[PDB]
Amino acid sequence: MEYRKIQEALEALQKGRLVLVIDDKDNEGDLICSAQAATTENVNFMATYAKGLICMPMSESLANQLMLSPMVETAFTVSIDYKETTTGISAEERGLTARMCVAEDITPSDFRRPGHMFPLIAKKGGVLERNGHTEATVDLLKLAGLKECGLCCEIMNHDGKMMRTDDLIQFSKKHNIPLITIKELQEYRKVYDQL
Amino acid sequence: MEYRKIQEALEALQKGRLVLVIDDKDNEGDLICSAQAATTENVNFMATYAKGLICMPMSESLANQLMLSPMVETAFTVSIDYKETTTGISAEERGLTARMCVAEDITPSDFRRPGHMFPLIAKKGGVLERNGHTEATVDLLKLAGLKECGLCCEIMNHDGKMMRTDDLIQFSKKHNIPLITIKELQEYRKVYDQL
Repeated sequence: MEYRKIQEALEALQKGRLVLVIDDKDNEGDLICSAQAATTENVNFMATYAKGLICMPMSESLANQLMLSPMVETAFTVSIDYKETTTGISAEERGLTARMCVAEDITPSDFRRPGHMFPLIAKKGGVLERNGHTEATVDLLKLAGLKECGLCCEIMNHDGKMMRTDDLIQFSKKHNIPLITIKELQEYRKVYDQL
Repeated sequence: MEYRKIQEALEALQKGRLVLVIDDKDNEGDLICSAQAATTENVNFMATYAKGLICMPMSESLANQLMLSPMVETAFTVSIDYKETTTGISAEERGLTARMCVAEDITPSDFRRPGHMFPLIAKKGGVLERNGHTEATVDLLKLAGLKECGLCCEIMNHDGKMMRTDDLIQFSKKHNIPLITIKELQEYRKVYDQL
């Protein structure tokens, strides 16, 4: 609970794996991972076991590097497919679109717009500004030391409604992904990483 | 094959059920259904067994009724969530966003933009213009007599790559959804429903 399995989200993110970020009681749980570790098998795992919309929380700075506009004049930009993908729709090609976003120097026109991966721009003060799943993704990758770009997909339960708190802890102990709630990483950034 | 289980796609669409439209050999298979019959259980079935991006092929006329703009200045408009949904993300609330698109007289500002359902505008000559899964959805609902708005979601195979032709016929005989290929409904509209 508040102390302190933040370290263990961190280390799962830096090893290329998934973290379950639970919106900290309303409530909603999202899988996340770094865009660096958006493998085919991490994207197919969202897409088979979470089943919401797979999106990509990213810093404004990366969004501006990619020249990504807000879709209209949750901070969704226009969508994107890396230009070597063909349909852009499989877990494998969504994964390569994600990983090509954190490529060391890539240019806006290596992505087609619209496409199949959905960047979401995080508020600059992260969860101490807006206590969204976009900003909890970005703030874990930034405290892991990773590029501020990730994936995040909401978990639905079996019948197509959002999976609730005990479903979620059960799923986390079943697939062995580390669990974190947004309220916890807020307390953590109040004391160890303030505004 | 070319003759003639078009009738059986039709009748599955008019009974509220799903049709598997196979891109007619390159190749890609999409579940579809009418927006009239976008129930929670039809959207969760895409979202658990097809797993691509669930989108909504629609006629330009409906898109203009909704005042939907092309997302940048596959014909994706800005996305949408019907305004009574809260997160808009569950199968149930994606389903109600879909069904509220075919409501008898609904107004653009009953949808938030951006959101979680993705209209795709069909070419006016349908698959005899552009031989997409957008235009095969629209043309089946229009030959079923239904409003020209549907859902359509690409099927991925178990490992996150697009499910190929014999996977698809196997899946169709396993869940008992009627199968149609785009080449077949082209021949059908050349002879029974030309431009």
